Amino acid sequence: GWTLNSAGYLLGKINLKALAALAKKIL
Repeated sequence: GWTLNSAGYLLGKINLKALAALAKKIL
C-alpha cells in the first residue's frame, strides 16, 4: 500500500463503509 495505487480508489470504496459508521454516530 501507500502509493498511487492506494489513492487510486481505496480512499472511498472503504471510507464509504466507515462513513456509514461515522454518519451513524454523528446521526
